[PDB]
Amino acid sequence: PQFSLWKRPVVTAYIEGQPVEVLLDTGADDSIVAGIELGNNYSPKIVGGIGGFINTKEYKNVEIEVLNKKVRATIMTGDTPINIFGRNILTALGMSLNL
Amino acid sequence: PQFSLWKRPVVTAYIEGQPVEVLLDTGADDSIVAGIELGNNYSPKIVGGIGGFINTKEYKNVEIEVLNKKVRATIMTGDTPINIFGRNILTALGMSLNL
Ligand SMILES: Cc1cccc(C)c1OCC(=O)N[C@@H](Cc1ccccc1)[C@H](O)CN1CC[C@@H](S(=O)(=O)c2ccncc2)C[C@H]1C(=O)NC(C)(C)C
Repeated sequence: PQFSLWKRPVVTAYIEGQPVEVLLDTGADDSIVAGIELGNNYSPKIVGGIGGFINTKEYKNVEIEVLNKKVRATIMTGDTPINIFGRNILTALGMSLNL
Repeated sequence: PQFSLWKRPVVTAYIEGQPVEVLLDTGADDSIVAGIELGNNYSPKIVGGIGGFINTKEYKNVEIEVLNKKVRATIMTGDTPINIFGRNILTALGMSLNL
């Protein structure tokens, strides 16, 4: 798969079996999804971006299926305008930015 | 050029002759740079990120030298922790995400 960047590179991922549309983001170090409930075993974290920080709940070894791949990775949940898959998952999937 | 995403994909660009370190960001729709004076010709824009909103100055037809290409693109200027090259510039360079 190859993504031109004319439109946002957004795909469907399944997090713990629930589908979420996510943005593939080389500018995000980690990943953060909204609207999913992952349970009580998390560590509190903060994440920053343009405009300030948000509180997040960090979850480890989450089961993800994306791009016909299956990984386990850390995901944060939080009030994010769009769901972001940062370089933590992208590296696990084997994606690169090419010119 | 191919960037694995183990490290942040940060490069040196020249904006109207001035060297800046920038992040190549597929999740940013637009581009925002701090610490450079572009000129008087701007419109003030509002820009939304993870934490909240920021006021910026938009510059059109700014000349950029990056990754061996020269482009002219729109660049905003603002209170940004990291200089960002988002999709407008990525598309113009012929960059893609690949799996
Ligand atoms: C999630 C994460 C974990 C650990 C480290 C980082 C850096 C993270 O990412 C946060 C972020 O905001 N990253 C953005 C780049 C960044 C990094 C560091 C500091 C500042 C900015 C992102 O790639 C690009 N994002 C993706 C999220 C969308 S959004 O969901 O928030 C949104 C979209 C439209 N309207 C409102 C909000 C906004 C957009 C961005 O800031 N874009 C501009 C740079 C053009 C402002």
